[PDB]
Amino acid sequence: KIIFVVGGPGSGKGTQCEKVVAKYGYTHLSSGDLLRAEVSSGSERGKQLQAIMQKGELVPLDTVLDMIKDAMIAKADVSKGYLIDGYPREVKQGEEFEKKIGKPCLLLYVDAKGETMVKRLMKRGETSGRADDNEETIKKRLDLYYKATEPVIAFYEGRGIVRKVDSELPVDEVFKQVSTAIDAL
Ligand SMILES: Nc1ncnc2c1ncn2[C@@H]1O[C@H](COP(=O)(O)OP(=O)(O)OP(=O)(O)OP(=O)(O)OP(=O)(O)OC[C@H]2O[C@@H](n3cnc4c(N)ncnc43)[C@H](O)[C@@H]2O)[C@@H](O)[C@H]1O
Repeated sequence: KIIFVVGGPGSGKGTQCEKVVAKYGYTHLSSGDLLRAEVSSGSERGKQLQAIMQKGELVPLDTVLDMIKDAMIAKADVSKGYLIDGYPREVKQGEEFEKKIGKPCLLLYVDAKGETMVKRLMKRGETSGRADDNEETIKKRLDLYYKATEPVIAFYEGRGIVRKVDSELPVDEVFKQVSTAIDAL
């Protein structure tokens, strides 16, 4: 079972995914976490990825998809399903995933307003300092989300597997909608 979780920067994808892990026991893989682990290793690749992420741009498909596949294989013997958080972010990412790994059975669209996202991320940046959570980068991330990631939602509407959750609600209320969608599989 492969669930794609897609939504804008600060929409709440990670938060929902962690609640899914606690209740359903799925494996949460986050493209952003995997990339940041590479940056942390101090590799030369990590330095290149750090520069791209600091600017709010997309890392190349080849690198991100390798790391997702790497992480899925590492968990394959224990997982009863996967939550793929933050991948895909463009239609070609979904297609290559389906070529190289498998088809998703559900896409959870974590839908938040643009203003709400800016506020959440500005607050998180003030708190925890994540280097891409500054105002300029937030704006680029959000603009790129509108442009590149929204057509992913359409693709999977065509496929018939998108379920939208209202991420303007409180966290637990969103999670009731998430749980409905997952229970109905
Ligand atoms: N597939 C890909 N291809 C190419 N490049 C890629 C890639 N994936 C990653 N990258 C690169 O890596 C970078 C980082 O990607 P990534 O780490 O994916 O960051 P992102 O998508 O910008 O999303 P965040 O994780 O910032 O937000 P989130 O939606 O999970 O929200 P959270 O739950 O944390 O919550 C946000 C805040 O709001 C709070 N909150 C959450 N829900 C609610 C709620 N309902 N009410 C109130 N507060 C809430 C949370 O507590 C938190 O403080 C990308 O910009 C790109 O450069």
